[PDB]
Amino acid sequence: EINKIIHKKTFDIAWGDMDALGHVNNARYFDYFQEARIDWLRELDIKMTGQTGPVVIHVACTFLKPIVYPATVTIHSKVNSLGNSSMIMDHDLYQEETLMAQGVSKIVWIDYTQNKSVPLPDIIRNLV
Amino acid sequence: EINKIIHKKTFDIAWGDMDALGHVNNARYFDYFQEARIDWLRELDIKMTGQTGPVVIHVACTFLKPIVYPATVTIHSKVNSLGNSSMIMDHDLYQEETLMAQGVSKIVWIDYTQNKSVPLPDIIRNLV
Amino acid sequence: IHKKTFDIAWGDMDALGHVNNARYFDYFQEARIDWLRELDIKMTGQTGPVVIHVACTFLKPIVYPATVTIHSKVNSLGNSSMIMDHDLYQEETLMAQGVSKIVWIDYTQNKSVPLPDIIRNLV
Amino acid sequence: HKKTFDIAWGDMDALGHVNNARYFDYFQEARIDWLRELDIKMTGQTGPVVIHVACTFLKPIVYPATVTIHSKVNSLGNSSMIMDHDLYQEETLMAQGVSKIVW
Ligand SMILES: CC(C)(COP(=O)(O)OP(=O)(O)OC[C@H]1O[C@@H](n2cnc3c(N)ncnc32)[C@H](O)[C@@H]1OP(=O)(O)O)[C@@H](O)C(=O)NCCC(=O)NCCS
Ligand SMILES: CC(C)(COP(=O)(O)OP(=O)(O)OC[C@H]1O[C@@H](n2cnc3c(N)ncnc32)[C@H](O)[C@@H]1OP(=O)(O)O)[C@@H](O)C(=O)NCCC(=O)NCCS
Repeated sequence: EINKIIHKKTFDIAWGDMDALGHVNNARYFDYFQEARIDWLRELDIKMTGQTGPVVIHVACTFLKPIVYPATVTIHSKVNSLGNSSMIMDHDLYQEETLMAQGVSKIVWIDYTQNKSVPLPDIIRNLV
Repeated sequence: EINKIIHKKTFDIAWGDMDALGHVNNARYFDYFQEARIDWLRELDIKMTGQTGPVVIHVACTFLKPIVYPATVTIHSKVNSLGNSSMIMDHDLYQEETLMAQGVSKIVWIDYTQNKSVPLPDIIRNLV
Repeated sequence: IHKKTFDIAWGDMDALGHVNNARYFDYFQEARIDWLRELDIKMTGQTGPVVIHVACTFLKPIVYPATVTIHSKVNSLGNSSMIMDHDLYQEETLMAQGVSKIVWIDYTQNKSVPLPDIIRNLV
Repeated sequence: HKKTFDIAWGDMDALGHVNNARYFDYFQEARIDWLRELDIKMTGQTGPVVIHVACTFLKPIVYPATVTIHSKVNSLGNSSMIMDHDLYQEETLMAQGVSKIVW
């Protein structure tokens, strides 16, 4: 239902993603989480194009082990907390078996033009 | 001394920082916080080069109002709670009088080569 | 005839301790977009510029910290096209030289339009 | 060398296409990968340094897109070399990068 792994994306880190001390910069993690989230929403008939859509209100990451080039990583994604307009999404970042990072993003649905929160769509509601 | 404003960075957003939705992409915020912080460490005569240095162990941001090109934004940074190896830095990012975001970063001091926790610099200790 | 000065971000560097080369194109792009915005040419509108060619010469590597200056000029005016130069100096040293050929087209219509006269005034 | 990959949505700028610098990121990554295959790493004291780089934009790339980069050594100087990265979407050539590299 809700807190199950609903999306798994595997990909490779670019060497230029690393900063001057030789590991992937922290913002790139949020880029990764971004692509995984967007891909899953793509799976769910939810688009960035429409008049109304999701916006990140909060996002966070816990770094347990550093990632160095080259590395093949897997992201396991689950959605946990649904408000009326808000939702929480979790991203687990693995290198091989080893778990490298923890992402948590609070996303809100809004009318982009009117920058006001709008309630959450039914298709995610169906994950109960 | 501690939760006092210890760094203030004012700058203009780059157009290329915006995503396909016509406002600044979320990771770019973490770039901003990262550079403000690094400038402050520079202010404490701390540079990223030495045998010992800061490592982000946690980072988070709350986005209150969207940012569009062009915009002049200010980051106000304070250090709030100090451990032996860890510290937290808070960032308020305003466009003019309005608050766009609030960032929280937990940083740990380590020996980079050995990947081990190391105590906080004394120059950081002076803010108590 | 235009100079944008700024400070290098530490995160612009790659794992080899120098500003990444693509980041230069980000810099030049920002200088160009800035200068066009100053002349009230905006990225928002239905019609706008599209870069068809861009190039950079790397003379000296840039390391954090560095305060750099970009000097942007349009050297050659076509009818629909233009050539713009962005030279990146760190104080007395010239660090990089970028050259971009730019044409104006309609994003919606995917079609050519002649040059504005105000750009002709950058001569 | 042939590197195929997929475009990230965040690679796009506010105009709905891949930002121009990211192409140089792509080319650079293809180069580094080929070097990795030939057991050449930037870690060592000796390595290639790009002195010139250029790109011609022929057709815009929109998300999603599966792109193939074909990279070859074009011209060998004594210290210099020219390297080409042609970026194709399927059969269509989308961009062409040319970089002059020395050691
Ligand atoms: C969304 C936004 C307009 C506020 O909308 P709103 O109409 O005022 O309604 P809310 O503030 O209550 O936001 C909705 C949810 O965000 C949550 N939220 C609000 N403040 C929060 C905070 N400081 N931290 C974490 N979550 C928060 C609320 O719990 C709320 O949950 P709900 O669905 O149960 O009501 C504002 O956050 C915003 O400007 N977002 C833009 C997003 C952005 O800047 N970048 C995203 C990438 S484009
Ligand atoms: C930072 C790091 C080396 C510490 O490793 P560790 O096994 O957690 O060692 P410790 O548990 O002793 O951590 C020590 C400090 O970090 C804190 N900490 C440890 N584990 C934590 C966790 N899971 N979550 C949040 N904080 C944690 C501790 O409170 C402690 O702070 P203190 O000195 O004030 O008491 C490790 O977490 C790591 O590899 N992080 C990613 C490295 C990196 O590249 N960061 C850059 C961002 S990309």
